[PDB]
Amino acid sequence: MPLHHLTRFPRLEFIGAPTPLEYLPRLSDYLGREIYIKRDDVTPIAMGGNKLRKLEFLVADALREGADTLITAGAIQSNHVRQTAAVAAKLGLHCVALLENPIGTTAENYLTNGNRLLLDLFNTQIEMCDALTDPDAQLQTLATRIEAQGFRPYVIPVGGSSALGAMGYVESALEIAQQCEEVVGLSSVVVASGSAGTHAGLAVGLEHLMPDVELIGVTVSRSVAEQKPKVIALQQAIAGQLALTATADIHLWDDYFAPGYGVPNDAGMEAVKLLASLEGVLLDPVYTGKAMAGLIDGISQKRFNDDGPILFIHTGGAPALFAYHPHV
Amino acid sequence: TRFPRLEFIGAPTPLEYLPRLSDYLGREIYIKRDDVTPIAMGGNKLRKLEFLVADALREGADTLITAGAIQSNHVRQTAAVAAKLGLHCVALLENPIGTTAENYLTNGNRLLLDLFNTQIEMCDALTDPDAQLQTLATRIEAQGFRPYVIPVGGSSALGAMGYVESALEIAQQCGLSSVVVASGSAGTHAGLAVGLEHLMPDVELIGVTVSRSVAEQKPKVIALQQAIAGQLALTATADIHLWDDYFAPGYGVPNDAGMEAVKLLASLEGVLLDPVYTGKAMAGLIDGISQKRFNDDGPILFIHTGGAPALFAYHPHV
Ligand SMILES: [Cl-]
Repeated sequence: MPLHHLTRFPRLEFIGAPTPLEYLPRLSDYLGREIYIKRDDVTPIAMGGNKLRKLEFLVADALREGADTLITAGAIQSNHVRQTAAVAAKLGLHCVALLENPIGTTAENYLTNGNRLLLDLFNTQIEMCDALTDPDAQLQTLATRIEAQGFRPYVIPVGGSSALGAMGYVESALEIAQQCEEVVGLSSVVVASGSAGTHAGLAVGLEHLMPDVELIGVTVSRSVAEQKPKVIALQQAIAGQLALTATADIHLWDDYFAPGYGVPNDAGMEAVKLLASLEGVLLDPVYTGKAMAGLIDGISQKRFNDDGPILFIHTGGAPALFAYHPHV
Repeated sequence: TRFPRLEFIGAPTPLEYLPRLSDYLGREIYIKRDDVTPIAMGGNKLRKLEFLVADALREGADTLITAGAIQSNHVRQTAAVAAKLGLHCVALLENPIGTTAENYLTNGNRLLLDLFNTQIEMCDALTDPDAQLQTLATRIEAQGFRPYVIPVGGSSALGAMGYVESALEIAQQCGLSSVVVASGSAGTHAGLAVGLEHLMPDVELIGVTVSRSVAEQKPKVIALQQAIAGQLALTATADIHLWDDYFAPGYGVPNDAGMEAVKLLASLEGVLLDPVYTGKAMAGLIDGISQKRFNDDGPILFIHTGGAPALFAYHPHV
């Protein structure tokens, strides 16, 4: 009932059915606590991912605006850029990508394999830059040039994280609440917290459908201090677009991303190895592996509110496994 | 329905209209998205494993053994399933193409095998898969384990039941004139053969071969077709159609027509095919239009059997 204004936003149909919400009996056995998993990694478009949920709203907005070109930005190994390019091809829209090498690697699989390989399969126009120091400003300059060629560009921010994009995860929260109804009482939810639209959309939805559930974001690029205002700003903007208040505090753990965004760490790689070997589930070195490492240590250090069921949001990211191998 | 089966997929996989590709080819093309399954990046082999692994549990196995190329999709899917169910996995692998390219040897499906904690046994060649798997099962059994052997490509009568099931989904989900599928170890072809004869008999089913000529491959598809039919107490009289022009110079080697099929589907539809199987099968479908090989001019159904992780293994070359 309280999420009905969500209906007013046009959206494309990229996913179809709700994504699986599954129990992880072997991980749970190992961790000594019930772990469930929301499989947003399993979507029908170009190897899937959370970003596709945001693109349903973003691209429908682009179509409504008469745009014929999608322009966005990210790392060379961005999942968002890859999903945006797959969607662009499918719809006969052009796609322009402003890419950066965030970790300064020269490893060939990072530079040419994984998500970056797929971009060429999608005929993505690639614009390289030294660094995304000011993505909104750099994306505009790029739009101006694209426009001078006669294209009608729609600019999507980094990670698809705008209030509109984040509606996709307000929607995901609705699925989660329905799937858990009379099946399991969730105590905590864990998701990776990057550009912040996924966290923020979950925050609004869960506040209204599942107010007792504790939502934890595991940062993948930022400290709590840098990250929290970004999540909050989106949270509030989302709530307003829906004519809702959002009074929930935002929780973030920043202990699991060192040495930095896009750099693998030992605990993140152990997390990937653990989910693959115990559950046949594929995480990634950049996002989900670090988030899972966060979940695992949280159980270990008693960081959660209690001993009840945890839901891990699988946001995707697996194509990056191939780019990060063998190293850097 | 007599055969016990594990639920790895659940919902029917999507069946879609490809309007951009259709527009380009001047023909109606549909796709069966069996590449979209929830387990370890998906694929057709998963449909087979629903039956083979159910069979394995019934016999109280604790270890699954199968064989394939280093970049085998089946082995990767078997290993993920094994990991999920708490079974050991032993894989017999060969290098079918004599490559030393780092990505073929260590990336793609092969990388996933390590993540899934697969035990790896290398052999010069899978000249006698049935017998080599048998030897492996013995040495594994003599170590205190209880092995269950899964054939190459998961292709046996039991395995192929997975594709009688897909045929039902196709029937439910569908003026279809033709169906195109890659024909390798043959369980998929033969499973769709049985299911489609009994549900869509007017539909022409074409297997595009990926490893063999029509002469070498037809008996394999037939043997399996007849076996599947017997097990379901049916008779299958429909003949097997195969095109073998699209796989040169051999199994697991990409060709230009297949790679350009991957490019066309990526750029037109945002769909990802692979260099070994579906790309080649799609090139056959396209050339089937070019040379008017199909029975008529009506809608074509392409079966996306999967294979995409091999894109990362085959890049940049060899
Ligand atoms: Cl334990």
